[PDB]
Amino acid sequence: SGGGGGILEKLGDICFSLRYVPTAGKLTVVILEAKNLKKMDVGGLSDPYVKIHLMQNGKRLKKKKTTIKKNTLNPYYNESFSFEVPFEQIQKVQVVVTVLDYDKIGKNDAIGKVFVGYNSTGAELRHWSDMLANPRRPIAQWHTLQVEEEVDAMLA
Ligand SMILES: [Sr+2]
Repeated sequence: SGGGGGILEKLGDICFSLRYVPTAGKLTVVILEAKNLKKMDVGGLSDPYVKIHLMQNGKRLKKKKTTIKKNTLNPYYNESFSFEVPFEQIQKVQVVVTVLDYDKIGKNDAIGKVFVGYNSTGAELRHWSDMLANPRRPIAQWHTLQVEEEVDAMLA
């Protein structure tokens, strides 16, 4: 019950898998695809890529990113990333997933973002809980993207 703050924001959706292996402390995130992304380019679509940050207590611990897809609002990635999070630490971290529009000049604008893990809610909490309940199993789920202003206020 709960969450859902991004639902009416019309930014798009992202699908990713989560897998956690407690003995090894291995957390794997596979960025699968995004859909219905907000159009960001004047007279165009978007050039989306995805950033994945591991966070704790407002601190960005590790940063990864996908390749850039050109001229699409429905990119497919299928790109895997892993983090080392020991089992005594896994309930205390966040994984933050941001979709951005690439441009060769200027700060790239976020389309929207979500996070799973500590302090997550709604479908975000559900995905994380499903990961934890099923050691070694990859669990794929869709998430609604939310405006950066709101998500960052929750992360800070
Ligand atoms: Sr662009």
